[PDB]
Amino acid sequence: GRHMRVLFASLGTHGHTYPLLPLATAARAAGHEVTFATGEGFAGTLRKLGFEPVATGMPVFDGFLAALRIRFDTDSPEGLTPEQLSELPQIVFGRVIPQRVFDELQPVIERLRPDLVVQEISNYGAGLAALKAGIPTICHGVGRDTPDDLTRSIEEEVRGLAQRLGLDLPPGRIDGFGNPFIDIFPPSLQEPEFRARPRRHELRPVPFAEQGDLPAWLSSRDTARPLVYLTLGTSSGGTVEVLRAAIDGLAGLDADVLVASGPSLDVSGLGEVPANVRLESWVPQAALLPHVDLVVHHGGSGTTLGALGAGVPQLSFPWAGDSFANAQAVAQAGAGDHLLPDNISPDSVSGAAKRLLAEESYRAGARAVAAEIAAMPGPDEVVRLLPGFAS
Ligand SMILES: Cc1cn([C@H]2C[C@H](O)[C@@H](COP(=O)(O)OP(=O)(O)O)O2)c(=O)[nH]c1=O
Ligand SMILES: [Cl-]
Ligand SMILES: [Cl-]
Ligand SMILES: [Cl-]
Ligand SMILES: [Cl-]
Ligand SMILES: [Cl-]
Repeated sequence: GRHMRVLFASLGTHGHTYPLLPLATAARAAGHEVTFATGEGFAGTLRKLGFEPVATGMPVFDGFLAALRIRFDTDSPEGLTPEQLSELPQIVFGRVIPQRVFDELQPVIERLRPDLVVQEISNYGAGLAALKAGIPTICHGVGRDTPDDLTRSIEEEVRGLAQRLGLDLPPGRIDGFGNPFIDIFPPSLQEPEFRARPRRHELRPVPFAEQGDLPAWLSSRDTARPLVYLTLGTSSGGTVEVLRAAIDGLAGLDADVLVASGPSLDVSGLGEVPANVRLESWVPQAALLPHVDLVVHHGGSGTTLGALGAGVPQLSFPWAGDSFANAQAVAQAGAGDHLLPDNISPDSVSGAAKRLLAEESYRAGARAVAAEIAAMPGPDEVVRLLPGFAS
């Protein structure tokens, strides 16, 4: 089991791709040849890590357009109730993307002959492609198990797809296609049923280490003041309305506020902001978090786990994806708090943030999880299992 060809495959967003990079880096360091399938935009990052990049997936727009046609036989959302529209994500993620990824990986697997596939949990198409070609596979988590309505709906679409592809799946949860599962969620905060799953292996949720520079103003800021970091992710985890509300609620505090708006959020008409607020487009989050006193965010898994890993209290605005499951876990740990979508006002943000900074129990809760995260097996230890997985 030396010099294996290992194919990693994730959905093409930062949140779905970054969590797999540490295991992939450890794999290469162990002497394996890493091919990494995800969005085309990650090619540069992947090459820098010494991986061979493969481009999979499609633009967000094309995904929802296909879902719209499939479900409602129309090209336009207009005239559709928000309830009807809420029927689309399960089709986008359980049917349309997996079909595309399954098809794209056919040629790749054929020519590469990988010894092992590492499939990111939400990238169902890659698991089907590996099943089809009979390649040993393991499933790599990105966050907490989420036994919620949306995931069950997505999984129903996946089973439907597998059946159409002539691939037999058991009834019931997809469960990583029954493969060994690499779980990066702090065990105490993981769903109890998932935590007891056979063939589950812990892996420390290492944040993505990028050699980028931190903003210069940080080096001369008055560190007697708290530093607050506000972000809404990279995948439409929030609206400009939410952002402005958060900025105005946080700007009041006696604190410095670093805002990272992300690539897919245009705030071009955001308005002027107080002097203690510094707007960045993108930052090396991993490198930043250890210097921060409060993380305010939409509740994405990467940022949730980064704040927990750094022992920093967090305030989230859970809205989409697994954000409610994260809020729940953070609440459980006493490591932060959240505001529901109806209760996001400068006043509500201000009060919550003041509380999270003043009450020492939140930092305590967060630091407890940081300790649990540090004791989890590191990529170099976990990577030693790959040969076994490929047998
Ligand atoms: C917006 C932003 C994100 N990121 C990174 C941090 C996370 O690993 C990832 C965001 O993932 P995550 O926090 O899971 O949110 P979502 O998936 O809902 O977008 O992007 C930055 O490094 N800098 C930034 O400015
Ligand atoms: Cl290739
Ligand atoms: Cl060979
Ligand atoms: Cl096993
Ligand atoms: Cl560095
Ligand atoms: Cl998803």
